[PDB]
Amino acid sequence: STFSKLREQLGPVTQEFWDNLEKETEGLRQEMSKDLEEVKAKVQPYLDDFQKKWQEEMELYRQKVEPLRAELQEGARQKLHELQEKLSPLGEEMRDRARAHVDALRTHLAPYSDELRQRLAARLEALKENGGARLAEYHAKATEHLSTLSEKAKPALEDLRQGLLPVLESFKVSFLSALEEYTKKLN
Amino acid sequence: STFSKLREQLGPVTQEFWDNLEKETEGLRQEMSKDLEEVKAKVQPYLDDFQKKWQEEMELYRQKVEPLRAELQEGARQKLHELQEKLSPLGEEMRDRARAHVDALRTHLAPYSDELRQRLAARLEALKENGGARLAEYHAKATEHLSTLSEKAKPALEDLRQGLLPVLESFKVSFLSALEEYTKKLN
Ligand SMILES: CCCCCCCC/C=C\CCCCCCCC(=O)OC[C@H](COP(=O)(O)OC[C@H](N)C(=O)O)OC(=O)CCCCCCC/C=C\CCCCCCCC
Ligand SMILES: CCCCCCCC/C=C\CCCCCCCC(=O)OC[C@H](COP(=O)(O)OC[C@H](N)C(=O)O)OC(=O)CCCCCCC/C=C\CCCCCCCC
Ligand SMILES: CCCCCCCC/C=C\CCCCCCCC(=O)OC[C@H](COP(=O)(O)OCC[N+](C)(C)C)OC(=O)CC
Ligand SMILES: CCCCCCCC/C=C\CCCCCCCC(=O)OC[C@H](COP(=O)(O)OCC[N+](C)(C)C)OC(=O)CC
Ligand SMILES: CCCCCCCC/C=C\CCCCCCCC(=O)OC[C@H](COP(=O)(O)OCC[N+](C)(C)C)OC(=O)CC
Ligand SMILES: CCCCCCCC/C=C\CCCCCCCC(=O)OC[C@H](COP(=O)(O)OCC[N+](C)(C)C)OC(=O)CC
Ligand SMILES: CCCCCCCC/C=C\CCCCCCCC(=O)OC[C@H](COP(=O)(O)OCC[N+](C)(C)C)OC(=O)CC
Ligand SMILES: CCCCCCCC/C=C\CCCCCCCC(=O)OC[C@H](COP(=O)(O)OCC[N+](C)(C)C)OC(=O)CC
Ligand SMILES: CCCCCCCC/C=C\CCCCCCCC(=O)OC[C@H](COP(=O)(O)OCC[N+](C)(C)C)OC(=O)CC
Ligand SMILES: CCCCCCCC/C=C\CCCCCCCC(=O)OC[C@H](COP(=O)(O)OCC[N+](C)(C)C)OC(=O)CC
Ligand SMILES: CCCCCCCC/C=C\CCCCCCCC(=O)OC[C@H](COP(=O)(O)OCC[N+](C)(C)C)OC(=O)CC
Ligand SMILES: CCCCCCCC/C=C\CCCCCCCC(=O)OC[C@H](COP(=O)(O)OCC[N+](C)(C)C)OC(=O)CC
Ligand SMILES: CCCCCCCC/C=C\CCCCCCCC(=O)OC[C@H](COP(=O)(O)OCC[N+](C)(C)C)OC(=O)CC
Ligand SMILES: CCCCCCCC/C=C\CCCCCCCC(=O)OC[C@H](COP(=O)(O)OCC[N+](C)(C)C)OC(=O)CC
Ligand SMILES: CCCCCCCC/C=C\CCCCCCCC(=O)OC[C@H](COP(=O)(O)OCC[N+](C)(C)C)OC(=O)CC
Repeated sequence: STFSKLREQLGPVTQEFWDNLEKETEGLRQEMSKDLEEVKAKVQPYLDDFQKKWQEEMELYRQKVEPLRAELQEGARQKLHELQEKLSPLGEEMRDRARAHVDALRTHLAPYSDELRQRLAARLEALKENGGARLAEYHAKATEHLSTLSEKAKPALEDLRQGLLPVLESFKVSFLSALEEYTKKLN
Repeated sequence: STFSKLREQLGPVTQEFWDNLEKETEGLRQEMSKDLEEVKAKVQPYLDDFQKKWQEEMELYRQKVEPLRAELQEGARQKLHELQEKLSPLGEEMRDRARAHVDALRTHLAPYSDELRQRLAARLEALKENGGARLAEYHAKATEHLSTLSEKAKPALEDLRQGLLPVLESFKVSFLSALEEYTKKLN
């Protein structure tokens, strides 16, 4: 705690020194910023005037392109309205024919699909009956060759625990005194 | 280990029974699948025939409108050129005016970018001459603080280590000794 008290004492001394030193440079820097600020406002009017001139030219062009925009808009509009009228009848026709085809397709496969799913249903059911027999037998044997393990694993773990306790207990006691023996040095 | 051996002993026995049983079901499932697939091969043709019908229809329809779109596209190809010719002239008019604007814009900043460099250097030179003297004091006083920083840092650590080793070395002994005992029981 010696260094802590000394460091806090030496600091304030140079603290004021560096403060005044930085303050001096700060003051000088402000002068530089002040002159620079003035220059910024000096060229401002010149940049403003030039900008106004630019705007005038751009607005003039906006007015010139206004009528042309309307004309080109009409020319483009007149193109689609002519084409759409010649493409609609063809599309309208084929759409109905396609739609009707899908419906007929579904109706055609309906009876075929119905019989297939019906025949397969019985097939799967017959197979299930046989499988269930063998399945049941396997289930009963599965549990028989399962419970036997844990039944002898649990008691063995308890016995093991009882044999480690004595050694651990004595070790814990030494750990306590050892731990606190370190705290004294740290603190 | 005997517990797990008992599990492995009757393992393959049960597996062999179930595996052979499942193999028997395989042949049954195979026969069922073959008899099902045989019928599915009859349903397919009826779908293909229907699909192939509409396919040819669409093929002919598509061919019918083939040159029809060409007539429309041809007009679009020409109308395209028309709109371009009526818009280009105006763009060119402003294009020349744009380049003329750049000429003035460049010459308007050219001299400033030079004087800006002059003022910048003058400011830096003056600042350097001023701060150059304080930079030395900043370092001089900083080093003095550094000496009072890393002085009693190392010596204190050496003393701390000496008052720990004789206690830690003895702790490892008890730890390692107990380890061997636990291993014996666990193994
Ligand atoms: C250089 C880069 C540009 C400037 C960066 C710093 C800008 C200012 C900000 C912090 C400065 C450092 C501040 C360090 C802690 C200072 C703590 C202190 O002394 O407080 C008392 C006074 C006043 O402080 P405040 O201005 O914070 O006012 C506090 C008051 N309660 C309120 O908020 O109303 O102090 C003062 O008036 C002047 C103190 C001068 C200390 C020495 C001077 C400290 C100034 C700069 C260096 C600080 C670190 C020095 C060591 C490392 C570098 C060598
Ligand atoms: C049970 C399912 C989950 C655990 C599965 C563990 C599978 C084995 C994995 C590691 C054990 C071996 C770990 C390495 C042991 C040291 C190496 C050894 O001696 O291997 C002996 C032989 C031959 O070699 P490996 O099989 O080990 O393979 C090559 C070997 N590792 C090498 O280095 O080349 O393999 C064997 O004897 C089989 C040993 C295991 C028998 C089954 C051991 C099974 C586990 C426990 C049984 C004993 C305890 C029973 C009571 C408690 C039950 C929870
Ligand atoms: C580089 C290796 C250094 C090894 C030694 C330790 C570091 C020494 C270096 C600098 C030390 C600076 C002082 C550190 C604390 C010294 C003891 C001390 O003052 O205790 C007391 C100090 C009181 O601080 P405050 O007056 O701000 O109180 C704030 C409110 N609470 C927190 C007190 C409730 O505690 C602190 O300042 C920390 C919050
Ligand atoms: C020059 C070498 C020796 C060290 C010199 C000082 C180095 C810088 C010290 C601290 C960093 C901040 C410096 C600038 C602010 C100083 C004042 C300050 O608020 O410090 C931070 C704090 C202030 O505590 P106060 O109770 O005064 O509250 C002030 C208002 N605020 C900050 C709470 C909003 O105190 C500390 O954090 C402990 C150090
Ligand atoms: C060639 C590279 C360098 C180019 C430098 C160009 C010139 C730069 C000079 C100054 C920077 C711009 C200054 C004008 C915008 C300031 C924006 C800003 O954040 O103001 C922040 C703050 C605003 O303060 P107030 O809202 O109270 O009113 C303005 C300041 N006065 C008039 C009250 C003092 O400033 C101050 O308080 C005083 C410093
Ligand atoms: C590396 C450079 C990056 C920046 C490039 C573009 C620099 C600016 C472009 C050209 C420089 C000259 C610009 C001239 C017009 C400036 C317009 C401007 O900002 O007014 C800024 C400000 C605007 O408010 P006023 O109070 O003026 O008027 C009312 C508000 N309205 C209507 C103007 C939105 O007015 C001032 O601050 C007074 C000086
Ligand atoms: C790959 C695309 C190539 C396109 C090239 C440029 C094509 C230019 C064609 C048209 C330009 C846009 C015209 C937008 C208005 C169309 C108005 C119109 O269609 O009147 C004809 C009819 C009814 O139109 P309405 O005015 O009653 O309703 C739509 C328009 N309003 C009302 C919302 C403004 O609609 C049709 O016959 C289309 C099924
Ligand atoms: C070998 C390939 C196996 C994978 C592809 C199988 C393709 C279809 C052929 C055979 C599969 C088995 C068909 C027979 C058993 C069907 C079992 C089943 O869950 O029926 C499910 C369901 C049963 O009928 P519903 O849910 O309609 O009930 C009656 C109607 N209401 C009361 C619900 C309104 O029918 C369907 O969901 C049709 C999809
Ligand atoms: C390699 C030979 C051993 C193979 C064992 C695995 C294969 C077993 C063969 C067929 C059956 C597999 C599915 C059933 C396995 C479990 C059978 C059994 O009764 O376990 C025992 C028990 C059964 O419980 P429940 O079926 O009455 O259900 C109760 C509610 N919860 C838990 C289902 C939400 O469950 C447990 O004790 C917890 C694990
Ligand atoms: C390598 C270990 C593999 C462990 C799983 C395969 C071997 C064990 C399988 C089956 C064991 C069958 C014989 C079990 C004899 C001991 C039975 C026993 O003590 O039950 C003890 C206890 C009984 O609890 P409850 O009957 O009130 O059931 C409550 C609902 N739950 C928790 C069962 C979902 O349940 C447990 O302690 C474990 C959750
Ligand atoms: C690697 C060099 C040798 C390190 C040997 C370490 C021997 C002890 C092992 C772990 C403890 C490390 C403590 C590190 C911080 C020491 C200073 C410290 O924080 O004291 C205090 C710290 C926390 O516990 P405290 O009791 O102080 O605070 C909470 C309880 N009360 C106070 C609210 C009632 O103590 C520890 O965290 C454990 C000692
Ligand atoms: C939007 C769906 C309309 C459905 C009803 C109409 C279906 C028939 C209409 C078009 C089908 C494709 C016709 C293909 C033969 C005519 C192609 C043709 O125009 O050659 C004339 C001309 C040039 O054809 P190119 O083959 O040289 O194309 C340019 C080169 N690259 C890009 C092909 C490498 O066409 C054009 O310049 C573009 C309009
Ligand atoms: C309202 C009408 C405008 C909107 C609807 C347009 C419908 C037609 C759309 C695309 C196809 C027709 C595009 C316009 C007619 C093009 C006629 C033509 O020159 O074919 C051939 C032409 C060959 O082009 P090159 O690759 O040899 O390059 C020539 C030089 N430049 C242009 C690259 C500088 O193809 C093209 O230039 C690509 C467009
Ligand atoms: C509301 C308005 C909506 C849009 C309306 C658009 C109306 C016009 C339609 C499409 C716009 C693009 C038309 C492009 C036609 C291109 C015709 C063409 O290049 O012939 C070829 C001719 C020479 O091509 P070169 O490759 O030798 O030179 C130009 C390209 N390089 C060389 C500079 C890379 O083109 C020129 O000489 C241009 C100076
Ligand atoms: C944050 C404001 C308060 C603190 C301001 C501290 C200003 C710098 C401190 C002292 C002025 C610079 C002294 C440079 C020589 C002493 C060592 C040193 O500083 O190394 C840091 C730095 C570079 O030093 P050198 O380029 O000499 O490199 C090492 C020497 N050899 C290998 C190049 C031969 O210093 C500077 O860049 C000068 C600004």
